[PDB]
Amino acid sequence: PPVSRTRSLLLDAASGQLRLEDGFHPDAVAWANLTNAIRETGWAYLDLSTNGRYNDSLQAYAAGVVEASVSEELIYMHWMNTVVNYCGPFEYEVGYCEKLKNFLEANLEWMQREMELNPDSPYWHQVRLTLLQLKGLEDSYEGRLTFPTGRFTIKPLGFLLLQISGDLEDLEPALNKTNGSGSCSALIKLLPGGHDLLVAHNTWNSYQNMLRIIKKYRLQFREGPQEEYPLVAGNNLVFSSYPGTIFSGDDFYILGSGLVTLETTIGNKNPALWKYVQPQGCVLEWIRNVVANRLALDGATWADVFKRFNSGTYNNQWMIVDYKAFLPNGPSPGSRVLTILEQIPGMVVVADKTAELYKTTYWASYNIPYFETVFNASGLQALVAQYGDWFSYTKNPRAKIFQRDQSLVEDMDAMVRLMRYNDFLHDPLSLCEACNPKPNAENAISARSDLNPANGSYPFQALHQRAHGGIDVKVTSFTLAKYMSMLAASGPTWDQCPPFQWSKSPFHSMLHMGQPDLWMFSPIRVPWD
Amino acid sequence: PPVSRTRSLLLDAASGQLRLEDGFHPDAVAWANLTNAIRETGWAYLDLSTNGRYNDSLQAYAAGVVEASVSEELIYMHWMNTVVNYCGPFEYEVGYCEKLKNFLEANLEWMQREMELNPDSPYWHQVRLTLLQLKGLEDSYEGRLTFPTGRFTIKPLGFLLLQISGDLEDLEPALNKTNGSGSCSALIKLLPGGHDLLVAHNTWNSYQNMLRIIKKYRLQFREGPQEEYPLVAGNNLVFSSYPGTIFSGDDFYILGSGLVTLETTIGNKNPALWKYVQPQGCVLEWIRNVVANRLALDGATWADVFKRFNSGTYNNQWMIVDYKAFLPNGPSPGSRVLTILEQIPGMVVVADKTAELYKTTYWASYNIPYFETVFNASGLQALVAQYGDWFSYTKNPRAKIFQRDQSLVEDMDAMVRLMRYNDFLHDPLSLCEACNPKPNAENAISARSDLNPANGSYPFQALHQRAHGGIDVKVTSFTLAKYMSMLAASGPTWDQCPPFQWSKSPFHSMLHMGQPDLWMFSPIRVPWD
Ligand SMILES: *[C@@H]1O[C@H](CO)[C@@H](O[C@@H]2O[C@H](CO)[C@@H](O[C@@H]3O[C@H](CO)[C@@H](O)[C@H](O)[C@@H]3O)[C@H](O)[C@H]2NC(C)=O)[C@H](O)[C@H]1NC(C)=O
Ligand SMILES: *[C@@H]1O[C@H](CO)[C@@H](O[C@@H]2O[C@H](CO)[C@@H](O[C@@H]3O[C@H](CO)[C@@H](O)[C@H](O)[C@@H]3O)[C@H](O)[C@H]2NC(C)=O)[C@H](O)[C@H]1NC(C)=O
Ligand SMILES: *[C@@H]1O[C@H](CO)[C@@H](O)[C@H](O)[C@H]1NC(C)=O
Ligand SMILES: *[C@@H]1O[C@H](CO)[C@@H](O)[C@H](O)[C@H]1NC(C)=O
Ligand SMILES: *[C@@H]1O[C@H](CO)[C@@H](O)[C@H](O)[C@H]1NC(C)=O
Ligand SMILES: *[C@@H]1O[C@H](CO)[C@@H](O)[C@H](O)[C@H]1NC(C)=O
Ligand SMILES: *[C@@H]1O[C@H](CO)[C@@H](O)[C@H](O)[C@H]1NC(C)=O
Ligand SMILES: *[C@@H]1O[C@H](CO)[C@@H](O)[C@H](O)[C@H]1NC(C)=O
Ligand code: NA
Ligand code: NA
Repeated sequence: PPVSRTRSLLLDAASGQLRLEDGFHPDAVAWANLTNAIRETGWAYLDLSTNGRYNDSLQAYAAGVVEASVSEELIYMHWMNTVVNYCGPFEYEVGYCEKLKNFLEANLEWMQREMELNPDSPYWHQVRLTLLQLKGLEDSYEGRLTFPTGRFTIKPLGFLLLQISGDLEDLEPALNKTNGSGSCSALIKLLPGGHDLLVAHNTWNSYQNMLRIIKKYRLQFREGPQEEYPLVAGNNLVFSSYPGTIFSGDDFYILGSGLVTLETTIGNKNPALWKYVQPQGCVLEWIRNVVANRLALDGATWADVFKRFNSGTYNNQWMIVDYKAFLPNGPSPGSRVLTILEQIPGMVVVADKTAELYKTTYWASYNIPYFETVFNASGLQALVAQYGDWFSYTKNPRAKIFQRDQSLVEDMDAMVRLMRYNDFLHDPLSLCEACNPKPNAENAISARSDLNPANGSYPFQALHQRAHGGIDVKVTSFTLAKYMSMLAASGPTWDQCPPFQWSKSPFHSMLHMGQPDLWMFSPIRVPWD
Repeated sequence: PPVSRTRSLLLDAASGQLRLEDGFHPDAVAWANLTNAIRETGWAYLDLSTNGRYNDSLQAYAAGVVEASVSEELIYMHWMNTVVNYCGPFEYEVGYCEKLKNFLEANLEWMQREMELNPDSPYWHQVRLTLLQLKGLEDSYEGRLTFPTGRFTIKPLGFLLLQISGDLEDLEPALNKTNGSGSCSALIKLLPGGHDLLVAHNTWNSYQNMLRIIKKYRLQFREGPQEEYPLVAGNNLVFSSYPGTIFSGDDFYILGSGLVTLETTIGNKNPALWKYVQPQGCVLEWIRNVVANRLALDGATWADVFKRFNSGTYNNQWMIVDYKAFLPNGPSPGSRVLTILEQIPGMVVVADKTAELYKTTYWASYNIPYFETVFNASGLQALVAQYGDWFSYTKNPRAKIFQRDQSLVEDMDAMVRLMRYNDFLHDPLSLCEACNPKPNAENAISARSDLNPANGSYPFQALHQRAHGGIDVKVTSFTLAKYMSMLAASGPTWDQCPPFQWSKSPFHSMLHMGQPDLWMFSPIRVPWD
């Protein structure tokens, strides 16, 4: 991309068509601004806004159009790095790809019918806006605008598999594809004397996904299809994202409603549960994620909306922090501050864990579900019995590191240092006994899988050498959320581990267009470089 | 790939299935051996052989299978560099891609019907073998073998657009796609006192296509479907090729029948001729190319076979040199040594130019058709009148360079030096008067378009700065053809121009997996590094 690029989408009355322009224009349906600083900071920055004098449907479709236009090259590169050959005209597993094509077409169609049968329903109005935005993104990148007034078709293997990237980790085993992760860590820390409440997230992902865009949507959507509806509470939102992906993905959101939402992927290892993964009655996580962010005021409200049409795909522990319920220096309000939701196929458990947050002064998060029920139901007891405390909730490497180091986070920088922490060679809690060598780079808060020897003896895939591990840290406070801001550090950890460099890594061969060769980037404050 | 890899395909009687093995196995249907030396020489080397105790159909299908298995990674990389996003799920020109999908499906189906209606015909037996080999290549790469006994389907946008790469330059304008080249130069030189006859070719192509494989097929096909048929004359053939592409492409072949075939793309700039480009009655050039190579004994025989079902796609001047007709040190046989064929939509002209070769002692080739008729019919007179002698047959930059330098080629090395020649800064014949600056890197025998300034004033696209130009030189003599050998130099010219390096070029951004960064490779003799 350029250093900075600005686009606007106007409803041209000379033709009744939508067309793109360059620069800010006040009466445009939507306008976007992408600042690329991936070379200097490891982040691109996108500020997107829609005009509230047009209907939500047009606003939404436009929001996709303007985003795609400012971020063309990044979308191309990210596509080329991540999901370019996924179910291509060659896929070895021709059985699976047919089943996935059928599942998604049947699913998208089911959503279309629900919209057609429920024109007055807020919830299905919210899904349509989300799907219209994806339509916009795609049509804009394809360079042929066409605003649908009624029913419309979304291409199964287009920009959808940029959104369902997380959902796919559960769809493959559900559809009998033959072929670990850990996938993220999070910390919610209450500071001494209740001075402030810090919430942070660290994405674990493949290093190929390391094209990053911090996105700020300032929208003007309403709760329902009629215009007598009030504007949605979650109209303003800042979040860590990727090119094309119209939602977080790694999952860190700061909403203008005083809500901070984030997750860690708990997954599911019980196959008798894939039967609850269906085309009809299921909405893929990423949409539910968005719809919930948009409508929520409370943590309880958020939970309610996300639960609807649970898909059993992209199975997470969802932390919903409500800063409206947080009083600086005050005591426990007893409720409303922290809500934990956990999802597995056919099961969703919700609880208000405010008392817990205040009693223990923190909430940690990793690949292991909290709720005793979910843990058993997802079939983790067999893995504890087979592989020991690595699958235990309170005894896994990461759980222990938090247990003895979490009290040290006293401010923002202290939080970053912990969330970036990885010293597997010298920390006794990173030792794997079933391994050879014993120390493992997975057994840290910010994983660094590439630094494991390619010829080691490991009990399971998650501990093998991989172009995978922690790839970012995002942190926010009370005051910083009040001002829609965060601290963000891009790339794998280099606090103690040698900084990641593609050239010098055993993965030099893997393609990574637009990615910096060396990753030595420091945290920065948004908004804007 | 590895340094060397060997695969075999056996008809396993324990199941009646085809399965792949590692290493040479004598009773296999087919076996292939790929030696990668792209880092040292710029060439990979493939020796492929089929068993003559099986039927041609199985032999052919197997020949595709074994090739794909030994060259998996190269096929992947070449695909990723060349035609990965061609008519993807995003193509801007959604009108064109639909028309191309329809054209190719209708074309492939037309061929299938012809086979079904002509089970005793040699010609359609030869097409089926070619198509079965493409089927093999694809199915093998997909990892699911399935030998078709009767009718079979070839996927339009699979490994077909690796083969139709040349055909596509004429299909796009024919199907009204909105969106130069020069595309190759060749020299056939008769040495003083008729001591020897040298024939050489230099490909002009995009630098992204610079993954190269010199291929040697040693096949056991018969002329017709019945087994009373004699073995085809062109069973053994060495040629310069690319990963996946089951024919030359750039087009240089040395056949075991004493025939050397090569071309330069003359194209067509008269749109009133695209009407002759049809799904039915047309066979795409690449197949015709193969079929002709396989059946030919004479140059006249070759010409006959290539002419059949002319498609008007991939329009070339075809030089057919028959070393059987060549007598060392002797005088002119009057006929049979050199045959020139030229193709444009709906028109093919053939002639025996032996007398010409002997009278002038050479035959040069460039982007301009020889035959006066073809020149007029393809609409080049308007371009001469509009842009001067750059489109003239005898007065274009390359025609003049041959005219004054061709006598100097006295041996193999002298031939390479000419075919690699490019000194655009200091050669008066590389000066473009309508240009700014005047000297142009296109106006050489081995083009070097990248060395033109990106901010120059050029009259037409062919002279703009491009990641395009001469990318190889292949040379052969009488004695070297007798022993199925050639000299081959990989990469853009560096005799006088600074050697090409992706890193230091204004095209560093373009992806080129498996390609050496710097290109300073010298000529080598095949067979084998
Ligand atoms: C939100 O606002 C947009 C734009 O104001 C509305 O889109 C417009 O919808 C009407 C149909 O309800 C279209 O006008 C009609 O077009 C048809 C087909 O050409 C024609 O038969 C009719 O005579 C009429 O002219 C109009 O083209 C369309 N505008 C665009 C840019 O697509 C939309 O209906 C509003 N609400 C919704 C549900 O999105
Ligand atoms: C060339 O040789 C190959 C291999 O020897 C021949 O392929 C074989 O063709 C026959 C059918 O003509 C197949 O046997 C039949 O299979 C069907 C369907 O399963 C079954 O109904 C019959 O009872 C019979 O068993 C055989 O499977 C097949 N072999 C392979 C490996 O595919 C081929 O026919 C010969 N000629 C041609 C035209 O290619
Ligand atoms: C993009 O737009 C924002 C919105 O005001 C502005 O602050 C910023 O300067 C723009 N980007 C650049 C660097 O041009
Ligand atoms: C997956 O395979 C199981 C057998 O192991 C089968 O019962 C199930 O139907 C398959 N799932 C689907 C619906 O693809
Ligand atoms: C989970 O399963 C174990 C047996 O494997 C059992 O001991 C434990 O009570 C279960 N947890 C609950 C209460 O569901
Ligand atoms: C591949 O096979 C050929 C055929 O004989 C042989 O000469 C060559 O040594 C093999 N390649 C290598 C280097 O293993
Ligand atoms: C291409 O466009 C011309 C008009 O310029 C039209 O006559 C012709 O039918 C088109 N070719 C095809 C068949 O797509
Ligand atoms: C080619 O066309 C030109 C007129 O543009 C004419 O002078 C010339 O004779 C033609 N060549 C032949 C013989 O077809
Ligand atoms: Na995650
Ligand atoms: Na050519």
